[PDB]
Amino acid sequence: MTRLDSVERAVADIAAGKAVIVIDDRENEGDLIFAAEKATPEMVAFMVRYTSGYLCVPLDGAICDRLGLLPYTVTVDARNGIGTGISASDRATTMRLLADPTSVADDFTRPGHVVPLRAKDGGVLRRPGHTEAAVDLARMAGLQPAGAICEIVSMAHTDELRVFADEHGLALITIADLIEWRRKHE
Repeated sequence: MTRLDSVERAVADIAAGKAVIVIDDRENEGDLIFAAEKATPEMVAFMVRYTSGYLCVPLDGAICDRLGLLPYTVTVDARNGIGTGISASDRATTMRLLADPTSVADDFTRPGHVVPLRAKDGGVLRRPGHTEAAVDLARMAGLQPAGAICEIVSMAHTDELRVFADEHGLALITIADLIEWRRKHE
């Protein structure tokens, strides 16, 4: 039985501009998660090092509506003030722009190097996904409702995640504990 951090500690990490690891038990894997507005070259570089592939930016529905994605096919880069879009610093800039409450589709170009995702209203109480968890944590940290997530390159699995989390000072939580915390403190 591997130690899980409290939701309160994960929220505090998010608020301080740090990352956390979130496990679900849908699929049963770990995503690295930070708040999109907190993206830096250093944190994106860190995420790039351990991503299985894509870096995604979960966004609240209102943000998606504003940007024009209603209801991976869609990738974006910031239109201005970047290189080709793939550097850690370019991706960080793209991430921050997606969290900026005045960004519009015009501020971005497609295709690009960051994947926006639409979180279900209600967050993990509605759909217990990593996408919703990332938005929930940012919102709980008092930040714009916009996260940055990747699946970490792949019990023994939850064990290795605990060591990895500790080596980098990250909180490790489950979506179940997040659902439970939200039910109680909301």
